[PDB]
Amino acid sequence: RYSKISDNYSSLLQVSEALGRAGLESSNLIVGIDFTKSNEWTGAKSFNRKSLHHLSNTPNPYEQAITIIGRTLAAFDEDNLIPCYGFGDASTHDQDVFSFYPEGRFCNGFEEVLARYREIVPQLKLAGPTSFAPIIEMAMTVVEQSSGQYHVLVIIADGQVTRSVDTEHGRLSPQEQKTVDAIVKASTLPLSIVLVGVGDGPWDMMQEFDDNIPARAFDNFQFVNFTEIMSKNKDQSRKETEFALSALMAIPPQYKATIELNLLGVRNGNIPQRIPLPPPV
Ligand SMILES: [Mg+2]
Ligand code: NA
Repeated sequence: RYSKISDNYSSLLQVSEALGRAGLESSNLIVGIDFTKSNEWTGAKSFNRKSLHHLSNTPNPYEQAITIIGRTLAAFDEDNLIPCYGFGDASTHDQDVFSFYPEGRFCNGFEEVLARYREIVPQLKLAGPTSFAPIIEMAMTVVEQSSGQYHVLVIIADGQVTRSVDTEHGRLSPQEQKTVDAIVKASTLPLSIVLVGVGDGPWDMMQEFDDNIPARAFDNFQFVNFTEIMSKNKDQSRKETEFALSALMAIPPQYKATIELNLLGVRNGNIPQRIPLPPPV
């Protein structure tokens, strides 16, 4: 499906213009980066046995994903300010996020996101386990504080939410329970959630994850497998557009939904204010 579309897009500019014609207007970007220790070994097949956070003169999957999503959504960003958070390191585990800059200062453009990412990475202690509840809750807080302006949260992660040891008897882990609850609660806000999977995974349980999310007023969640798309044997510029479209083509209908539901521009009033920890640097 997305492959059939992207075959006719030669640049990210074309993808951006398409999102514009599909109804996307002023749109804000929030980025959450997975800093769990698993990043050390999930690059086995996908990244030459290097850490997914390994820095060099070639961008790692995080930098690549940021660049592609950043370039595509930049035209819709009126203030060009991108709240950025890390999670899954030793300072946050599955309980918190930390802001890329002290006092929660937003990054100025995706270029600064990239630069500041490279500054922070070598000073982190990677940990775990994996939950997306703190980063989704942080996004909720930002949306509410902005008085209900539309946001797209892009989570870039190298694993699914941590499962229960007793998952085979139908039990959810706290990480799963709180993450699913956050996804549902987020649908009461003008917020779209995109989970970008990098590394080896496994990612084969995501469609079933998606299928089991409880009923929401609109479908506010998308998973996209960066690795699978960028591993294809086809043109590089064409892999980029396919990724951008796969990650973002559902955003304009979601945006339209936040308008039809009258979520846009209003404060919900039931959003706990999550505080981001300082960057542990
Ligand atoms: Mg991980
Ligand atoms: Na913005």
